[PDB]
Amino acid sequence: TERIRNVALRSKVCPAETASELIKHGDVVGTSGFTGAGYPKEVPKALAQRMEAAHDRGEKYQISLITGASTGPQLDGELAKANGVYFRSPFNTDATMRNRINAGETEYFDNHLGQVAGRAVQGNYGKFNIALVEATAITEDGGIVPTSSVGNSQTFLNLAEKVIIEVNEWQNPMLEGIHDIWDGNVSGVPTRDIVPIVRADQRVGGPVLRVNPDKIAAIVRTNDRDENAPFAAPDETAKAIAGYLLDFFGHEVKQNRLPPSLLPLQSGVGNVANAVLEGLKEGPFENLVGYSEVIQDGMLAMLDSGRMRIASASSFSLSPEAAEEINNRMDFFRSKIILRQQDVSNSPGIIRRLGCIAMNGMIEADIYGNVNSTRVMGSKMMNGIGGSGDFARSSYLSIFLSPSTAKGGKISAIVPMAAHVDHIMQDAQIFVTEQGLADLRGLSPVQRAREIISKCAHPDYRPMLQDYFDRALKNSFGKHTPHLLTEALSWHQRFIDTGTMLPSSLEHHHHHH
Amino acid sequence: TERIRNVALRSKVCPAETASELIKHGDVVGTSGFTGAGYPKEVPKALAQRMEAAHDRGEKYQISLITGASTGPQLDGELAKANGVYFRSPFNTDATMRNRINAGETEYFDNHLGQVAGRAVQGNYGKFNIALVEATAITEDGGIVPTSSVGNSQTFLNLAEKVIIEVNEWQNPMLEGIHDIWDGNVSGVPTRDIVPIVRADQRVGGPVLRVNPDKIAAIVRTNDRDENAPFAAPDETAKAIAGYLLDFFGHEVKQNRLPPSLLPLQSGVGNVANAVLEGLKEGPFENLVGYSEVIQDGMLAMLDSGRMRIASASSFSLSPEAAEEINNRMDFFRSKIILRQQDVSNSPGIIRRLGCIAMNGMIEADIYGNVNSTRVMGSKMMNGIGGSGDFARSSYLSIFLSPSTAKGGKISAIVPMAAHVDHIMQDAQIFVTEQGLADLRGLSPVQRAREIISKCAHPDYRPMLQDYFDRALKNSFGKHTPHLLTEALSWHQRFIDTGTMLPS
Ligand SMILES: *SCCNC(=O)CCNC(=O)[C@H](O)C(C)(C)COP(=O)(O)OP(=O)(O)OC[C@H]1O[C@@H](n2cnc3c(N)ncnc32)[C@H](O)[C@@H]1OP(=O)(O)O
Ligand SMILES: CC(C)(COP(=O)(O)OP(=O)(O)OC[C@H]1O[C@@H](n2cnc3c(N)ncnc32)[C@H](O)[C@@H]1OP(=O)(O)O)[C@@H](O)C(=O)NCCC(=O)NCCS
Ligand SMILES: [Cl-]
Ligand SMILES: [Cl-]
Ligand SMILES: [Cl-]
Ligand SMILES: [Cl-]
Repeated sequence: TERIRNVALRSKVCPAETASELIKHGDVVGTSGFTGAGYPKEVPKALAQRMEAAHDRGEKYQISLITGASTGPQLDGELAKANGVYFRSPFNTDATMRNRINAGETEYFDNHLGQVAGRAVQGNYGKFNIALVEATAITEDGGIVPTSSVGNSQTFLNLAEKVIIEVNEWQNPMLEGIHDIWDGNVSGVPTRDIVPIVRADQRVGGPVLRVNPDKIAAIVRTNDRDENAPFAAPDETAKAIAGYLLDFFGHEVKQNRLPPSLLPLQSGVGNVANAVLEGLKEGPFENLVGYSEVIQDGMLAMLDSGRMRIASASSFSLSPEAAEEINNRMDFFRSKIILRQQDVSNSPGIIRRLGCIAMNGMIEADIYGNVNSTRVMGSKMMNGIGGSGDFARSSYLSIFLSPSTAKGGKISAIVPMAAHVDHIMQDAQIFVTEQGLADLRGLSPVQRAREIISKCAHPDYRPMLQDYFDRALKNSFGKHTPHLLTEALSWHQRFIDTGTMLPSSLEHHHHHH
Repeated sequence: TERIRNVALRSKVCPAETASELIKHGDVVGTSGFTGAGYPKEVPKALAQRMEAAHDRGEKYQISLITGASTGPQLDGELAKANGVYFRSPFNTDATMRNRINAGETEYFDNHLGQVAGRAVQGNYGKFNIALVEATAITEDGGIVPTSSVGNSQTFLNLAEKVIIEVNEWQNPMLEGIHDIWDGNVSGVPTRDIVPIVRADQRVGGPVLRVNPDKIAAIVRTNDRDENAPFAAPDETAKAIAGYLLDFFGHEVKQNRLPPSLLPLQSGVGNVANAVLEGLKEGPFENLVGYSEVIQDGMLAMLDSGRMRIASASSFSLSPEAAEEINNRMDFFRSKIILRQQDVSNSPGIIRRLGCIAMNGMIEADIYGNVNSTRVMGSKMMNGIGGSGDFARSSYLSIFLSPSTAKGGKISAIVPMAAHVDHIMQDAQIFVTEQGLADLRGLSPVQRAREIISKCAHPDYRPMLQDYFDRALKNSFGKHTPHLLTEALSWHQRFIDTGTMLPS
């Protein structure tokens, strides 16, 4: 079946290489793409080759790359390999791009995901020269049907001088209808519109991205896969974390602080999130709802079982097996899933109104429960803040979950002071590790420390943490949030110097005595 | 005229001492009070005296005190003196209470102001035993007319098992009508209601707090004053800051990035705010609108002159001169001011919708533009985060303003690393000091550092900051946000050790 149903636009079809020539050195390029889903693939590959060829001749060729969130090897990977990106925002997971960022070869700012569209419209990234968007189909009236994510695509189409569409036949035609794109003012010039979502299953718009066809400079027919990461099977650490969390939810329900259907759930991807979703599938709940950034494998499983009634997201984040499952049953799943613009999925007004429960990962937390989501040792970017701030701050309950240690036990995920802060104490109420769960509601910082140290810290690090806290309480400049500035960041420096946060018995350490 | 207009409720009038006896050891007490305005006065004094007596007899007697925001000497002050508060939230400016907090004698958590009502309803502070609320009047239908703030009073009235009202004859009867109390679900059980505010001048509710009269256990007739703001004027540092900001607004308008009337303005309180508002009073931006937390002197002057058309807030914080001014022309000013529940004034959904410009003070920022609003050296509480996070993160533009130094030059307000973070880089776009203005929009952290160091840092500290940054770029673990962990907090330690951040 023909994917370009508007006949006039068929005249704009051309090869990926030709389309890539529209993108010039210095251009700001906005693309589709979120959690490895729905990013353009063939044009970036062609662009990267041409970039490398230019560089080899001493000719500069780089772009500014603004996305929904993370992309995949064909986009972030190829362009990073080519050293073709001078500025990148708002979120990346590609390892080559991460290296460019951490070497200072690519300038990076990880904006809150729900704010990116608004900042783009404000002009913070400059003038958009190109929007490069993957599509399932183009409708009779020239509507652009997105693929496996919506992201910021509508905003980029609005802002960009020229538009390139990749029509990807790998993407199931029955994605058409799964998206909800609003023409309302969510991220435009104030005063903005009320975004009138009052339930997670509510549609407010239509199935297509809208763009003036006169801005469409090229359409490329493609056939290539998303980046469907291998399923991260829960290990025992993940299962323990999920057990503590599920026990907590059960207790909240028994105390009438949550309904048996909980509240709309936001979760992440990977080991721990997978364990939580498996637990939710089998737990004493019913009629669950997702209002999140992503649809993951375990969410499909609950939609299938009926445990989850609907799932709202901006994107899919599926394994190859789950992608095949939904591909084979898209008629069923399309009725259970709504994919929204990320400025709507991550709208603080909506998140608060629905009372979402936010469940997010972390690099580390300090004893006072300030959270680092991004910068190892304070300086080395991992992925980016993503929507963790959108959700943590706006949520009814903000929960952070992590193994109590990292790097095979050589790093403590609970530290005297976080080396970088993404989520302040006020934005984190519950911490869960494989050691236990800290409920910090209504606690002062010193009370938070008592709970975090006792419930969440690993036995290998708890005495060290207690020692820091005890001496800080005796010596700190103020006693409201006790610190010893002489050693607050010393465990991080110890890791940098020695490869472990565990102290040597060849020197004096206060907790050894 | 009679302030208790409901005849039946007059039978509940009793002394402050007797009313204080309703409050028991361990109780959670929610009170009126925000920016030194509208907090209960006489019952807390009577309670404090009884607490001291009890402690002397060997009886425990402490409460959890949850407010709108800051109160005054009769409440935070007297209770702190009596060692009568085991937990305090969300915002304090009293020196005695600050000392209890910094000694570890009172537990404190400074929640985001717009979230306090919702957390109270969720149960985070425990069951509310008592709501203690100051009133201008009680209407014939039993409505409680708030005084100089709204704060969290409606939520506390809803939650509390027993209610005590202080009817304060010191408060101007013409305050009646200025408040806008919404009937809907802003901070209750999800799913919450949409608040239909789409303009800052929009009233969506009524003039009174509502409470079941059967929950009123005591009414106390009082006569005592709120706290006033200082009359003190903007010095040259503050005026320079205001000048840079006003020039920036002018350029934004010229580039069509702001309307000629700007956008709804949120302003913190202090010297810098006064200068900014004083600057705006004679500025080129007409038909201004305030959507803020507090009505300060500067706003009154603008409402007076007509440069500002309307101002929304939850509270007043006025100098005695400005208080005299408004109390003489209340009918005029009442038509230009709307006092809202703080969960509405500080609602991120509303703030973002309106596109507020947030202007807030700070203790310090680091070279990457993370901001500390609260904890000196990382550990010693000043006031609290207040609504600075509510507004900074939700705003159309988030602006932080500070002198480039503190303590007579012995502290740099720009440091290698903030000793505590309240506002992450993403939540701060513009920094202004008396040295200049740093526009950080669209910049990576290393690009932010170049702007902050070169535009905002004091000349005494700029080379030291540049030296730190340059060596960090060479030697840092990663180069995305370069740091030297061995010296990141060393300027703070240097201040602790020597009394100055400047080396010998
Ligand atoms: S309604 C939404 C906004 N709410 C808030 O922003 C709440 C938190 N903000 C505040 O409490 C103030 O804005 C702070 C950050 C304290 C700044 O207040 P000012 O604008 O009035 O600035 P001042 O220069 O007058 O400083 C006031 C006191 O703070 C001390 N101080 C400032 N900076 C430092 C540093 N870097 N180090 C140590 N102390 C610092 C000043 O000394 C001053 O203290 P005093 O003892 O009262 O003189
Ligand atoms: C913080 C975050 C990196 C944790 O990832 P995770 O998958 O949950 O858990 P992991 O334990 O596998 O950690 C991932 C990486 O961070 C590293 N890491 C985690 N904690 C660390 C620590 N305390 N110190 C050093 N490295 C750490 C791990 O080693 C791992 O690195 P690797 O890929 O080289 O092996 C991740 O949640 C994230 O990027 N968050 C930001 C975006 C976000 O939260 N969006 C919200 C909605 S999903
Ligand atoms: Cl809204
Ligand atoms: Cl809390
Ligand atoms: Cl709303
Ligand atoms: Cl930005």
